[PDB]
Amino acid sequence: SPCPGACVCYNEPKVTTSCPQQGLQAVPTGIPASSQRIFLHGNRISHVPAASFQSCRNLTILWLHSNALARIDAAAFTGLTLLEQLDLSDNAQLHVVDPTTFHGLGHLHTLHLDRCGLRELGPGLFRGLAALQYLYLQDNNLQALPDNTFRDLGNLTHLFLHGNRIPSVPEHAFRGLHSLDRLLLHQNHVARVHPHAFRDLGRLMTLYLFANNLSMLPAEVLMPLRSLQYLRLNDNPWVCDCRARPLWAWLQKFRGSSSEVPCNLPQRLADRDLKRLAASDLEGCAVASGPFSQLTDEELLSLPKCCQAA
Ligand SMILES: *[C@@H]1O[C@H](CO)[C@@H](O[C@@H]2O[C@H](CO)[C@@H](O[C@@H]3O[C@H](CO[C@H]4O[C@H](CO[C@H]5O[C@H](CO)[C@@H](O)[C@H](O)[C@@H]5O)[C@@H](O)[C@H](O[C@H]5O[C@H](CO)[C@@H](O)[C@H](O)[C@@H]5O)[C@@H]4O)[C@@H](O)[C@H](O)[C@@H]3O)[C@H](O)[C@H]2NC(C)=O)[C@H](O)[C@H]1NC(C)=O
Ligand SMILES: *[C@@H]1O[C@H](CO)[C@@H](O[C@@H]2O[C@H](CO)[C@@H](O[C@@H]3O[C@H](CO)[C@@H](O)[C@H](O[C@H]4O[C@H](CO)[C@@H](O)[C@H](O)[C@@H]4O)[C@@H]3O)[C@H](O)[C@H]2NC(C)=O)[C@H](O)[C@H]1NC(C)=O
Ligand SMILES: *[C@@H]1O[C@H](CO)[C@@H](O[C@@H]2O[C@H](CO)[C@@H](O)[C@H](O)[C@H]2NC(C)=O)[C@H](O)[C@H]1NC(C)=O
Ligand SMILES: [Cl-]
Ligand SMILES: [Cl-]
Repeated sequence: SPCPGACVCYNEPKVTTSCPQQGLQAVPTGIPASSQRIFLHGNRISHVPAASFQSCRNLTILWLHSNALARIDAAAFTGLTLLEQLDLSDNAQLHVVDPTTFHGLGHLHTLHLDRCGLRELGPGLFRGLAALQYLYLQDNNLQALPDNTFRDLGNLTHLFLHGNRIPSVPEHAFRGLHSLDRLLLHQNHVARVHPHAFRDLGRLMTLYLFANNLSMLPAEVLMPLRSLQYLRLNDNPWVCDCRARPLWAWLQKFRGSSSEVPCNLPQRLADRDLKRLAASDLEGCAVASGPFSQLTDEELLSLPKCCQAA
C-alpha cells in the first residue's frame, strides 16, 4: 500500500509513517501495515477507534501526544504485541483511560500519560506490563494512589507522579517496584505515608517528596531505602519535636545528599533545618489540632505518643 496523503513514508531506520503537525482531526486512512513507527503528534485527533492501527502488526513506536484526545477505544491497541513506545501525553481532554487499554503490550517499556488530566488510575490499568521501564503520569488530576497499581511493573525504573492531587501513600501503593530507580512525588498533597510503603523500594536512589503536606515521617518508612542517594523534603509543614526524632536520627546517619528540612512548628525552631538540630531541641511538643501545658489527659490523647510524656 502506497503512502497516504499529507504523510511521508520511508524505511530507514525503521518503516515510518510520519504525519505530524497537520490539520488531521482523526487518524488518516491508508497507513501501511508495514509501519514500525507512526507519528501523529501535533494534530487535532479527537477519537482513536479500535479499527485503527490493527494492520500495523509490527508497530513498535506510536506517538499521539499533543492532540485533542478525549476517548480511546479499549481495543485500539489490540494486536500491537510488539509496541515498545507509546506517547499519549499533552491530551488534557483525555480524563479517563479504560483499564483494559494496555492489556497485551508486553514489550512496552515507555508510556507517556502526562498532562492528560487523569482523575483516577483504573483497576488493572498497568496489569501485565512487566517490561515497562518508564512511566510518565505527572501533571494529571490524580487524587488517589490505589494499592497494587504497579504490582506487575518489576522492570520499572522511572516513575513520575508529581504535579497531582495525591493525598497520601497507602501500604501497598508501590508494591512490586523492585527495580525502581527514581520516584518523583513532589507538588502533591501527601500528608500521610504508611510505615511499610517503601517495602520493595530497596533499589531506589532518587526520591522527591518536596512541595507536599507532610508534617511528620514514621520510623520504619525510610528504613528499606538502602540505595537512596538523593532525597528532597523541601517545602513541607514539618513539625520539629519528639515526633521528628526518628527522622532526625535517619538524617544524621545518611551519607547521600538531601535538601533542607525546614521546620514549620514550633515558632521557636521555625525555618531551621531538622538536619542541623540537636537531640535536646527535639523534646516536649508543638501545637497540633486545636491551638493553645494546660491540656487535659484526654485532650493529649489526640497528640503523638511521645508528645504524651510526663
Ligand atoms: C523484565 O521483563 C522481562 C521480559 O521483557 C522479564 O523476563 C521474563 O521473565 C519471565 C520469568 O517469570 C519469563 O517467563 C518464563 O518464560 C519461559 C519461556 O521459555 C524460555 O526458555 C525457553 C527455553 O527453551 C529451551 O528448550 C528449547 C526447545 O524448545 C530450546 O530451543 C532452548 O534453547 C532451550 O533449551 C526459550 O525457548 C524461550 O524462548 C521464548 O522466546 C522465543 C523468542 O525469542 C520464542 O520463539 C520461544 O517460543 C519462547 O517463547 C524462553 O526464553 C517459560 O518457559 C517459563 O515457564 C516462564 O514463564 C519470560 O520468558 C521472560 N521474558 C523475556 C526474557 O523476554 C523480566 O522478568 C522482567 N524483570 C523483572 C524484574 O520482572
Ligand atoms: C513484520 O515483520 C515480519 C518479520 O520481519 C514480516 O514477515 C516477513 O515479511 C517479509 C516481507 O513481507 C518476508 O520476506 C519476504 O519473503 C517473501 C516470502 O516469505 C518473499 O516473497 C519476498 O521476496 C521478494 O518478493 C516480493 C514479491 O513476491 C517482493 O515484493 C519483495 O520485495 C522481495 O523482492 C521477501 O523476501 C519474510 O519472509 C517474512 N518473515 C520473516 C520471518 O521475516 C512481516 O511481513 C512484517 N509485516 C507485517 C504486517 O507482519
Ligand atoms: C494538609 O493536611 C491537613 C491535615 O493535616 C489539612 O487540614 C485539615 O483539614 C481538616 C478538615 O478536612 C481538619 O479537621 C484538620 O484540623 C486540618 N488540619 C490542619 C493541620 O489544617 C489541609 O487541608 C491539608 N492541606 C493541603 C494543601 O492539602
Ligand atoms: Cl523514554
Ligand atoms: Cl504517634
